[PDB]
Amino acid sequence: ITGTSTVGVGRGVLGDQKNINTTYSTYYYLQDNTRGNGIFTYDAKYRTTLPGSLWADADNQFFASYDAPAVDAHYYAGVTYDYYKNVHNRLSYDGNNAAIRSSVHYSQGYNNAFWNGSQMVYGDGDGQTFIPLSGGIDVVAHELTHAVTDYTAGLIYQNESGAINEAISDIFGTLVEFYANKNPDWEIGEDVYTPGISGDSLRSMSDPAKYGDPDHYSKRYTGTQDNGGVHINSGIINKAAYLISQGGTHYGVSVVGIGRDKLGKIFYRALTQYLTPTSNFSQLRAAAVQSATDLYGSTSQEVASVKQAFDAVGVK
Ligand SMILES: O[C@@H]1[C@@H](O)[C@H](O)OC[C@H]1O
Ligand SMILES: O[C@@H]1[C@@H](O)[C@H](O)OC[C@H]1O
Ligand SMILES: O[C@@H]1[C@@H](O)[C@H](O)OC[C@H]1O
Ligand SMILES: O[C@@H]1[C@@H](O)[C@H](O)OC[C@H]1O
Ligand SMILES: O[C@@H]1[C@@H](O)[C@H](O)OC[C@H]1O
Ligand SMILES: O[C@@H]1[C@@H](O)[C@H](O)OC[C@H]1O
Ligand SMILES: O[C@@H]1[C@@H](O)[C@H](O)OC[C@H]1O
Ligand SMILES: O[C@@H]1[C@@H](O)[C@H](O)OC[C@H]1O
Ligand SMILES: [Ca+2]
Ligand SMILES: [Ca+2]
Ligand SMILES: [Ca+2]
Ligand SMILES: [Zn+2]
Ligand SMILES: [Zn+2]
Ligand SMILES: [Zn+2]
Ligand SMILES: [Zn+2]
Repeated sequence: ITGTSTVGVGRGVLGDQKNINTTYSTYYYLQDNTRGNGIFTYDAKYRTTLPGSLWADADNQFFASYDAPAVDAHYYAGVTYDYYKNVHNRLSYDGNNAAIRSSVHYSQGYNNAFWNGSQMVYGDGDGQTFIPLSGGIDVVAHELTHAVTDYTAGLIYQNESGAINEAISDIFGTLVEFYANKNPDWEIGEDVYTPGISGDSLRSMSDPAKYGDPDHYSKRYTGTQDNGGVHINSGIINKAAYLISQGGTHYGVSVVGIGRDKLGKIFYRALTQYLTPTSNFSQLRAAAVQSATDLYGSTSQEVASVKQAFDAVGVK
């Protein structure tokens, strides 16, 4: 809509206050004109028609329970935009400042959130398995990173390529969570998963085995469920990424940690320059090594640590 750029205030799913960029024309709309071609957040009104109505509010105050998923979808889309622009010089998910559109209150009791090829879609959860999923910045950034992948390498969504696709989204979801630096960790979805249970998450990058996911290539899932285990086998790559950043000794292999920023630069360059739709784990290792070589030199600690981490998870 056409209007004046304003700044509202509200509370997110977890009860935290934040400012949101809005547009004023009779109503205040969740339309952020400060980022690219805009960030737009919509009310799906418990239906499955998309996108729904551009979110309209009478007073630019967003403290109602019903407002909270929209506040967070809108704000965390902005954080994700800021991460990719400030850290990687990437303008929105397509690198050409595409508008970021999000719909909340999608369906009823819907325990999922997804990038659908042109927008984000957030269920409210059933209140037991999940609370509204836009409350998780790593979920928001994980899903927006699928769009980044779609517009670059084009990794399919099955078998090893699909597990890489998933891991890339977990890696940058986590790096966005650290970039926002409110309550970061190496877990996925902890803020919105199982409100009755503290200390759990959907999966752990630091210790995938905590939830039964593999932390070594020899433990990879080879069945047909989950498109060949894309959310399971991602643990092998997630563990490698965790090791590259934080270091550690894993199955007897010592990894010197190089920190989060270099992890992100290495994997971002691998994704955008070297991966292809059918890249497998071994080809991801090669891409990460070449990326670290480009950025830091063949004799660098960064290259050596990439090799150590992939050795530690059994990917040659
Ligand atoms: O409403 C306006 C928006 O549509 C435009 O894109 O940039 C400025 C805004 O105030
Ligand atoms: O506690 C939260 C509240 O602060 C917000 O206003 O609406 C959603 C709730 O989860
Ligand atoms: O924590 C990371 C920070 O150290 C780096 O500068 O950019 C990415 C962030 O996630
Ligand atoms: O998961 C924890 C991780 O976040 C931290 O980096 O090191 C200790 C781990 O237990
Ligand atoms: O020890 C873990 C176990 O607690 C869990 O039930 O399944 C995976 C294992 O890694
Ligand atoms: O063969 C692998 C071994 O090299 C490593 O130490 O731990 C897992 C095994 O599968
Ligand atoms: O069965 C597949 C296996 O061969 C591969 O290594 O990892 C993904 C699985 O789907
Ligand atoms: O196969 C790819 C190779 O061509 C390149 O050099 O680095 C990435 C690899 O995965
Ligand atoms: Ca209001
Ligand atoms: Ca997390
Ligand atoms: Ca929980
Ligand atoms: Zn998803
Ligand atoms: Zn995913
Ligand atoms: Zn967290
Ligand atoms: Zn998924």
